[PDB]
Amino acid sequence: LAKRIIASLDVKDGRVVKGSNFENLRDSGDPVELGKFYSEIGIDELVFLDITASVEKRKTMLELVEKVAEQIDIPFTVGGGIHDFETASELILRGADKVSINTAAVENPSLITQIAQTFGSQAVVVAIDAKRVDGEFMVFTYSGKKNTGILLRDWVVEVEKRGAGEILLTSIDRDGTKSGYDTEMIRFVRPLTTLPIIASGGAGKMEHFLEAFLAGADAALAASVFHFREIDVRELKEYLKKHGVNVRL
Repeated sequence: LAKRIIASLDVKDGRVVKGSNFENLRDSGDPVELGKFYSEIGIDELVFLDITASVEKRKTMLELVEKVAEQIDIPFTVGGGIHDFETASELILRGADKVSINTAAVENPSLITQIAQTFGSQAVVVAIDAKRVDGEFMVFTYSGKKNTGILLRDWVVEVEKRGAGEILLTSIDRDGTKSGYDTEMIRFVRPLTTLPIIASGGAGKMEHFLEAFLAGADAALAASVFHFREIDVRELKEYLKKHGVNVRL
């Protein structure tokens, strides 16, 4: 089973939030240059998550996609506040391979199908943010602010039924902690769907990626371990290949 290593870049007003530690770059806070670097050193795909204001957001994301497409050959996903078909369509047409939708998909699950009918299921990444609440995995929207009362188990099944192509599964319980991927959550979701699962949140060291792939993740997404150079992408891939993980070398 082929596995993917994906870098996540949080972006705002066209800048990498909290930048990176790559002194070899002209602008270590330029997401286009940083993304290009990652593609040259072995990252398999990129994910850009935009948290721009709201007034310049739409134009800022379309500019990002245009500049990224000029410079990067590997697939990339854009997400963050994509609320309808026309917004998703413009971003894909401007150059993005995939869009990530979360809040708007929960509030209008037909949006999944709408984008998929024009761009294919493979262009639709449904980002699911989940957290343990009173012993159940619950789905959260609005960057973790709202417990929807929807069970992770039910939403995963519905997401596939609606025609999504991939699930970007973020554990709120682990995101940012460097303590490891939420392998219990990944293993909970794995038998419920045939879709590729991108594991997200908690990456701290190379062994965490092995654990995530054993749990059934098809891809492992991380941000700070890469930006702050705590894990080298090539060393990570050689480590994973050494222990039987089918990564692309």
